[PDB]
Amino acid sequence: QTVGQWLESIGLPQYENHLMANGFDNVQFMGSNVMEDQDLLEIGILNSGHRQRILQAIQLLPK
Repeated sequence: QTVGQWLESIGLPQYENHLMANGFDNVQFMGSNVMEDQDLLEIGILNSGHRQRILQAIQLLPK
């Protein structure tokens, strides 16, 4: 689906708008295209735990 449940799945809401704000969409494509810490920062993901979770979140998305 669209970016949301993915964030909710990792239990990290409020990152959807963030992704959108960063023009980030298609978590899959992202998880299959963009994998980096800075990117988490790009979207404004501060909390490293969240960043790590998001990093793991994209990793969770099939390659």
